[PDB]
Amino acid sequence: ERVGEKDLRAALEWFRSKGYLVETNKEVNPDLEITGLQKIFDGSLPMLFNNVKDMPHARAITNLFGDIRVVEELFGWENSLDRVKKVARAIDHPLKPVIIGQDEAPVQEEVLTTDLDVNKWLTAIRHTPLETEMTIGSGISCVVGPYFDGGSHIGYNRMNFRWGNVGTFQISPGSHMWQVMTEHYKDDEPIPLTMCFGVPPSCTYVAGAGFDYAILPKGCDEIGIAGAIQGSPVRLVKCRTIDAYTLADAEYVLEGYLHPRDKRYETAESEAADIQGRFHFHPEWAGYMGKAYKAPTFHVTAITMRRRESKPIIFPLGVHTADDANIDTSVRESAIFALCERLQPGIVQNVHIPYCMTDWGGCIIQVKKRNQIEEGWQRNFLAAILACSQGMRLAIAVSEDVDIYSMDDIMWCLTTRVNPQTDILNPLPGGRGQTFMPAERMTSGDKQWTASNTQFEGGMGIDATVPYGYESDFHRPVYGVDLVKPENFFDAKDIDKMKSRMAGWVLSLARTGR
Amino acid sequence: ERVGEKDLRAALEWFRSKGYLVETNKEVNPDLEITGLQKIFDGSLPMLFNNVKDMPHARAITNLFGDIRVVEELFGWENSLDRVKKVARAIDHPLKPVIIGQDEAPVQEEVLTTDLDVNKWLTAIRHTPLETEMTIGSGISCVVGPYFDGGSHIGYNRMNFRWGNVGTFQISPGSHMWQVMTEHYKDDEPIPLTMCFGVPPSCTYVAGAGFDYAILPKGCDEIGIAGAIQGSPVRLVKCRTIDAYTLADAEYVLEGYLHPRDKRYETAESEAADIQGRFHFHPEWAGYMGKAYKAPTFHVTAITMRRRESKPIIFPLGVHTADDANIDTSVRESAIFALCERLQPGIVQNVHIPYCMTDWGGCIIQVKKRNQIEEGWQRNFLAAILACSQGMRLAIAVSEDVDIYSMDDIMWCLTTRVNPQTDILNPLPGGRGQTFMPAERMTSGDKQWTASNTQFEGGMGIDATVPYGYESDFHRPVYGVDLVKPENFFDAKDIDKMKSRMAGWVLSLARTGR
Ligand SMILES: CC(C)(COP(=O)(O)OP(=O)(O)OC[C@H]1O[C@@H](n2cnc3c(N)ncnc32)[C@H](O)[C@@H]1OP(=O)(O)O)[C@@H](O)C(=O)NCCC(=O)NCCSC(=O)c1ccccc1
Ligand SMILES: CC(C)(COP(=O)(O)OP(=O)(O)OC[C@H]1O[C@@H](n2cnc3c(N)ncnc32)[C@H](O)[C@@H]1OP(=O)(O)O)[C@@H](O)C(=O)NCCC(=O)NCCSC(=O)c1ccccc1
Ligand SMILES: [Ca+2]
Ligand SMILES: [Ca+2]
Ligand SMILES: [Fe+3]
Ligand SMILES: [Fe+3]
Ligand SMILES: [Fe+3]
Ligand SMILES: [Fe+3]
Ligand SMILES: [K+]
Ligand SMILES: [K+]
Repeated sequence: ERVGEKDLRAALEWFRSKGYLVETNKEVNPDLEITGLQKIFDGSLPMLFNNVKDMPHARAITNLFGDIRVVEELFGWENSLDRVKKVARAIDHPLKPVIIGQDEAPVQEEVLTTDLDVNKWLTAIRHTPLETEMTIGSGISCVVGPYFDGGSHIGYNRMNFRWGNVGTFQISPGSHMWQVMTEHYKDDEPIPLTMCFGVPPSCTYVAGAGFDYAILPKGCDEIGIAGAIQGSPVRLVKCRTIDAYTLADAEYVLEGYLHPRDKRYETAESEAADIQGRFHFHPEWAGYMGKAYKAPTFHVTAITMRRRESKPIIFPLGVHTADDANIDTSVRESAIFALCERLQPGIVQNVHIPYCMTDWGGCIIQVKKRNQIEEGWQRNFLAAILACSQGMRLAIAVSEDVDIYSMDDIMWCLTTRVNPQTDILNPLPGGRGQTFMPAERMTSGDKQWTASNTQFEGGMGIDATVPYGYESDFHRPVYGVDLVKPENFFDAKDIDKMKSRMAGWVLSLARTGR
Repeated sequence: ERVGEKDLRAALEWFRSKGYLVETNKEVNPDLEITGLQKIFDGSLPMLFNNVKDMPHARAITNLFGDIRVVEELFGWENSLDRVKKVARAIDHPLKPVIIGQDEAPVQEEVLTTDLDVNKWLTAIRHTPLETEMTIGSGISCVVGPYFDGGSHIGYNRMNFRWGNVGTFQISPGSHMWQVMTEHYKDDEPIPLTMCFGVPPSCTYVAGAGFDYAILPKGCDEIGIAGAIQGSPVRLVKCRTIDAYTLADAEYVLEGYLHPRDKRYETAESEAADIQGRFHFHPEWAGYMGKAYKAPTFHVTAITMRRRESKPIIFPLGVHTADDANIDTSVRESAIFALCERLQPGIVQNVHIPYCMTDWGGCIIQVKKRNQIEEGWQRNFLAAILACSQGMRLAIAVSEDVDIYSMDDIMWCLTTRVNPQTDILNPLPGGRGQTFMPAERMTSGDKQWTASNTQFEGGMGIDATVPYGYESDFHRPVYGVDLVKPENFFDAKDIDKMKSRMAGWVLSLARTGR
């Protein structure tokens, strides 16, 4: 039980071989140093901390998915478009996970069944100095089998263990865990599930997915999609205590039960005066400071991990980082692409969810109309995307002469290609939204800022595409950037001196010439 | 090659055993008698005509799917709700079709490779006296394999063979045949496909499906869904001439090639003066008289059929019949149910598309809100249904105290439960619609009434549901219809005399007491 063929340690070895690994040996605080160093180097190389404060048996990795280029190099993709198409193909073709014995799983070298103090072994962090609680935000849930209709689910859930071996368990309403909890709410037996830590990067990648249930409904095989992404099946193992399955190649696994009707407060102040949605609880995906709520409790029965002499790795990450944004929006991009290809194939060329929009709030699709009969399909695509995403606030459709990765080019399409009377779609006013957007706090009024009181404004679908047959009038003004060579006119020093000053939309426009 | 284990002949034997079969021996005209007798007995028992005018080798069945109760008795379903749930389960679990040899397929007893006059063997009908052409509207297309991404497609296409062995081939834009034609438009080799006639009733049932491609995308297995519906795999056989596969247990098969870039007019008058969308071409699904268009040509290379001494059965049906409505809207109902269950399970209770709405224009879903967090999901459902259906004009969401099969009860919900300022959704103005609705002719103007010139008004999503927490104010007024027995007060004669006068919404209200 010491090999994990494709896991976090092999990924660290590949990162060290490629030269992408930044590793230090100095003792780092989980309090306001890991997330601070992650935000200082946001969207960059992975950082490995060998020594963690008050965690003598644990290492810590961060910014693992921060640069999307090294992630695409890890999984063998050339660019983001190839990544989107390959992960859509992997969604439609899962690899069924294999079950190995309880003696070759590396996560079951040490099995703690007593003295269950989760905060002693797992590294809880604080993100900002405005917080009061150190929370565990590193684990993915793992529901395999009868509670997920014979499929499998992996996904992140934040936990605050402020009762020793009992901690809160934050569930987004509408998610797969919400659907499992809603089905088994009125039950006597609690839901058995495991929280896995230091998982293979494919499992992190698929655990980022969410609110894409027209493509990945309840009963799908998310671990199958992770196995299809890494190109080999993800190994499972039966738990020691509960009746479930874990990722065998993880670094830590918490086994236990979820009690849905046992709801407790996440912080001490919101418990002190009984108010959800007011007190600060570590910044959220929307790009604002989060709020503390009531949440069901996760009753840990066993802590299994690797050997503490091997120093198992945990992956703590801040929420408003490019790390967290890549983790969610990559597989959500390919799911949106899959839905638009299902509705009408051959029209959508590329789907991109930038860091700027949010995890669950926005997307940009790029359509190409081949004839007059395909005119109008972008409005079907925008309405279907906004309806099938639960609280996406802004979907933008652009034409094929646009750089989809530049927000300056998107703003140019918003300025020049949008009729404000006809091209703004508000499809579903009064539907379901995401309560973590404070624009829905503005609709709750003086009631409690919970999901029961918010009112969704309906989303915003912006059709910034060129009408068919008007491609000559909306033609983009390509210059002669390949008809002239600057090496004739200037030397190397003038050329790189002028090239060092360019940044952004000029860098996008100088490649394309438009 | 004389057994078809589950096919049209075995279904006729079961209908005769149950007493549902109405069979005559008098010679019926395909000109204005078959569709007339079908409309006289619309929504009733199957009619079998042994002698057809100028078709001495052919029998004709009609109103086969006219009564939905005998269809549910044929496939083993108790009511329509069980049918919707079972066909949704069959959609998510197809049975892979089997391939049998060319000598046990009953449709290949007689293989005609010369003298290909399709109108000599296949029965073309005229529906109304306003028409001029007798068209073939009995066959389903069958694309299996590489042209459908390794999946299979079955679906109806009307054909008018006015060049001997070359006929038009009407394709709805957006359909599976449209997607196949759009992918292989710019190709030199024509698309090989077979038109199958007198197919098993499961294949007719699944061939009715259309514009449900979030659930049944390109590359799905529609013959697999037919095999899952009948409970045994549908047998296939390799063609004699072209490189394709047919339904082995059919009665007639036309083998040939589809030429997409060879477009010809459907009638003689529209060919005479070059106008699509004006001249009458046999009433359509919208409930209006249809129009003649240009269409790609189907070049028949071989006619294979059963033995002419066995008198193979064809199934001609009028378009504005309950037959045709059941055929499309049954599997489309279960597809809409599957999509709403994928987005958020446990909320939608029942989906119904009545005969009154249309084939592709409307649907009624019935939701049940279990808590405050599920309030608003019906608007997501309405927007997703209207976006993922290509030109559904009217989707209505009602609560669970409504009889979904009574249009009077739906009109009552429209009167009493709709806020006209907030509960009318217009999600996708300017999207793709269905050109056969003349409300989109009103938007084409003085241009040609084609799909290239219509402008969709956006659909109409009506939220007629009760808001959560106001179930006491919107409570339906249940009387004491089971507290009193009429057999005490009156005799049998007064009771059935009073019961014979009740019809419609009073019949719905007297069962429920509301
Ligand atoms: C949505 C709740 C949980 C609603 O609680 P409250 O309003 O306080 O109301 P209650 O709790 O009292 O229950 C009401 C009554 O209804 C019933 N009932 C309830 N549930 C169910 C059920 N499932 N099934 C069936 N029934 C159910 C139940 O009977 C109950 O009555 P009882 O309890 O029997 O007396 C609220 O706590 C909240 O706002 N959570 C935060 C929402 C959120 O957005 N989290 C996002 C995290 S993602 C983010 O971190 C992230 C993303 C990406 C990257 C990074 C980060
Ligand atoms: C939609 C068309 C086919 C458009 O034709 P038109 O407007 O005359 O225009 P054109 O034909 O000239 O082509 C334009 C140019 O664009 C190109 N291009 C075209 N296509 C493609 C392609 N696929 N892929 C790629 N490219 C394509 C092509 O280059 C072409 O130029 P060329 O040809 O190279 O010079 C029209 O004929 C029509 O309205 N059909 C009826 C629509 C309908 O609703 N049928 C519903 C039946 S269901 C009902 O029966 C029913 C349902 C349920 C129960 C019962 C019953
Ligand atoms: Ca992204
Ligand atoms: Ca129906
Ligand atoms: Fe999941
Ligand atoms: Fe526009
Ligand atoms: Fe099909
Ligand atoms: Fe209402
Ligand atoms: K996920
Ligand atoms: K079909």
